[PDB]
This record gives sequence, structure tokens and C-alpha cells, in this order.
Amino acid sequence: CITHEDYLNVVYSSSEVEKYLQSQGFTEHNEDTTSNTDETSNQNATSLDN
Amino acid sequence: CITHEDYLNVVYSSSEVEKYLQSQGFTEHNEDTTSNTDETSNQNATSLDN
Repeated sequence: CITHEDYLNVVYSSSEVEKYLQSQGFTEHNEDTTSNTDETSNQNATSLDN
Repeated sequence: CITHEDYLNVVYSSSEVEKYLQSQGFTEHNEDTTSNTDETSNQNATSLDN
């Protein structure tokens, strides 16, 4: 009654086992408001002398 | 009455357990104001000699 039960499958040719679990959560939000204002004017001084 | 209770599930084949919790908060703001000014002019000296 001791736990030195290494009578089968002695793998100590080092055998480094890894694990790498990885989760990720991500939300996002935007609010993009523009507002234009624009006005024009001109003048059209024309002439013709037939 | 000592706490050397290692009679069951002796996992000291090293068994490194990790955790990595990670939160993140992020706001942002913008204010983008433009303002155009522009004016034109021309002249139209034309002629025809039929």
C-alpha cells in the first residue's frame, strides 16, 4: 500500500505534454453622424452685339 | 491532526495549471468640422465675322 505503481508504460523519455486552451470575446459599437451645410451664388453678365 | 493528506490523486508529474482572465474597456470620440470658401470669375470675349 504505496503508490509506486510504475510497472507498466514507463515513459520517462521526457515526453512533455502541453495543452493550450484559449477563448476570446469581443463586441464593438459605432455612431458616425455628419451634417453638411452649403450654399452657392453666381452672376451672369452676358452680351452680344450682332 | 496535520494536513499531509496526500493519500489520493497524487499528481506531481508537475501538472502546471494556468489561468489568464482579461477584460478591456474602451471608448472614443471625434469632432471633425470643415468649412470651405470659394469664388470664381471669368470673361468671354467672343467674335465671329461671317
